[PDB]
Amino acid sequence: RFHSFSFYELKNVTNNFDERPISVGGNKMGEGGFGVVYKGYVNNTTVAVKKLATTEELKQQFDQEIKVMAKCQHENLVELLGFSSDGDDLCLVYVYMPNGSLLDRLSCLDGTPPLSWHMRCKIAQGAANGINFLHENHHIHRDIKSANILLDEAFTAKISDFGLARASETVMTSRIVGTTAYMAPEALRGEITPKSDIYSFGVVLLEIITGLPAVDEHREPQLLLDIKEEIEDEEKTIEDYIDKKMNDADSTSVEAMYSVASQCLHEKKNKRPDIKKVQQLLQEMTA
Ligand SMILES: CC(C)N1CCC(c2cc(NC(=O)c3cnn4cccnc34)n(-c3ccc(C4CC4)cc3F)n2)CC1
Repeated sequence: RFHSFSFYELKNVTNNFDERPISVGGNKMGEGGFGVVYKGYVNNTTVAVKKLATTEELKQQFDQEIKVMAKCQHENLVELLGFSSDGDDLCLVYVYMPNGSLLDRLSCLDGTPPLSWHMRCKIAQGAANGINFLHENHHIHRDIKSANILLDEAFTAKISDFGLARASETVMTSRIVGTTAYMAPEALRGEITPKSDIYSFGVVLLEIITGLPAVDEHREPQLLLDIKEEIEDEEKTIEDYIDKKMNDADSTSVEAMYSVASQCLHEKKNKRPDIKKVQQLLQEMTA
């Protein structure tokens, strides 16, 4: 590999790390991946500059991201162009993702139009191809969530944030990391397994179908994953949950996606399907 950018070049392209949103004329794009993501124009290309943002742990999150990215190059993974360590903050430089994150697009943040079911199927498929790639290369993401699934100019799914990623090639840890609302029961307990990434992708699929965030304090249920139980203990059905902000979603394909999410969300890690099966089931859904 990557370019080694100076902290000062990245200051100039990001207009001295402007915390102002894009709408007002600033450079801040969003925060939530152990830092703030800014917009910039480096080497004649539009870039995304992640300014990180224990201090020891955060430096290891930086070093792992570059480590994973160096080995891992796929069309469903975000492309890291370079980095900065020389200055007062740790910066990561990526190819700009014009359609931001899946989370933001499912909530229509900034007035973007709702994603069609057709686009939603392509995103689900692409994200599974990116997880498959990581799993085939003995990497466990540890933080699969819609905020970490980025979208390009063609709405191609691009997995990002490999700062918490772990190589294999079942282990345990004292430092439990990830997003609570997406995490597998064993992962919340300290277990490091690719089966936990499958569970997290199951929550993502429920966000795709429903357009609902994994967690909402002002909602019943507060956690999206509880809906699997509401549907099973026939209080409600999947149709009562389908995102109303779509006009092309047929029940057959939606039920087919829920079937995959349901299988992914099995509480027994050993009973969950592997990524290649998830990928296979998602391909059969379209075609
Ligand atoms: C059409 C308009 C309304 N769009 C234009 C695109 C804009 C946008 C662009 C980006 N982000 C990127 O372009 C991006 C590229 N690689 N990368 C790796 C990690 C994180 N972010 C990125 N984010 C973005 C910024 C922060 C995060 C972090 C999870 C918070 C995720 C993101 F996708 N938001 C959002 C507004």
